[PDB]
Amino acid sequence: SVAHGLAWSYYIGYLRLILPELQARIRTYNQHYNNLLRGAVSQRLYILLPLDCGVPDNLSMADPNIRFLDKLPQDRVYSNSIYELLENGQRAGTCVLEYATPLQTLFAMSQYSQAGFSREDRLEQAKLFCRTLEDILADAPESQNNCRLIAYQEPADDSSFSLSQEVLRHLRQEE
Amino acid sequence: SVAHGLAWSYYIGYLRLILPELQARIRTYNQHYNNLLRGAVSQRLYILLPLDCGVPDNLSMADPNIRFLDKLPQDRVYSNSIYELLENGQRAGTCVLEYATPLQTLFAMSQYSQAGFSREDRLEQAKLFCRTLEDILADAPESQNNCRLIAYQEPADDSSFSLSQEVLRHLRQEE
Ligand SMILES: Nc1nc2c(ncn2[C@@H]2O[C@@H]3COP(=O)(O)O[C@H]4[C@@H](O)[C@H](n5cnc6c(=O)[nH]c(N)nc65)O[C@@H]4COP(=O)(O)O[C@H]3[C@H]2O)c(=O)[nH]1
Ligand SMILES: [Ca+2]
Repeated sequence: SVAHGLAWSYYIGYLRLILPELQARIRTYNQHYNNLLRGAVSQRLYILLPLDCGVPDNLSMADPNIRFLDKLPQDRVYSNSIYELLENGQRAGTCVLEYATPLQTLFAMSQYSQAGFSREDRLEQAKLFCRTLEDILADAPESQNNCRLIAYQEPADDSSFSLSQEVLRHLRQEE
Repeated sequence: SVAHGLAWSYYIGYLRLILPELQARIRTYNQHYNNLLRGAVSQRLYILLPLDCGVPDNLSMADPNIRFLDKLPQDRVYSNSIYELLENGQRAGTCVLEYATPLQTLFAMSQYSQAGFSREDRLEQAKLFCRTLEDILADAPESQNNCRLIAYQEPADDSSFSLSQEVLRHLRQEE
């Protein structure tokens, strides 16, 4: 199962490096980067995990209610982005949000003939990736409390699905 | 097992992106420095796969007979390095050389208590990583032709080990 290595390297090579400093980066941003009406950025890295492995280049193109706000300021450099979440036209939250990049590997594999990797195989591995990553984070209490995995399967009636709503459900659980 | 996910992401997320442009970058370098260089930088990416997963801070300290020459010049930027290989005190080869980065993941896991990942596990996974990567490369002859895997273990009897000789043995099968 490719998901095992994908989850482990995502943790070892990214999450365990970025998460320990995230709380401070967000606090600093909230306290030091002045824009009159900007809302407080929520703590935690919110990670989108579509089980279909469909990762857009433009996160806001997946949902007009997810609006880019700013880059989270920074020994290496990590690009993280802050977004406002809208609900019925109003600002309902502000958070640090991104797709789980290893899902792009699963998607690319499914499009690569020689991989012998079907859409069915991909869905199995996407589920396994989420499970494996959850188990890793459960054993790392610090990293666990600094991120939230948002795993979802999209309904056939896409008019009944809102990516912003999915993020808001998780964000509001912390409140 | 983590090995095959590590191999697939290394291919999908790095090798398949860098390899198609490598020959042109090396050719350009060879043209630019044709007056200085007595013998041309070899084509192909030579990837070091120490099965002990020991990836030192830089090639340089692994072998006095491997010496840094220059960065290979030139969306996503890639850092690759050119080294000279010495034999009998003379420059015997010049090539683009680098450790397989996913071996770092395996090393880190073995040092991470919660992974339950022993030295025995690590070695087995390193071997599986190499086998899987070789198999992936064999189905992408284009990529296969553009790189060479150099897998090795250091002697158990603690006789001397020459990394340069490993690389030269491979480099000389092309010529
Ligand atoms: N959102 C986010 N995600 C990140 C970041 N850094 C790493 N990741 C995610 O974590 C995966 C594993 O990173 P890795 O352990 O460094 O494992 C890497 C590394 O071993 C190797 N690799 C990637 N880029 C390079 C490179 O420029 N040079 C070399 N030598 N190896 C590379 O291939 C493996 C897989 O690369 P990826 O497919 O990109 O897969 C990445 C990617 O999905 C980040 O700054 N932000
Ligand atoms: Ca639909």
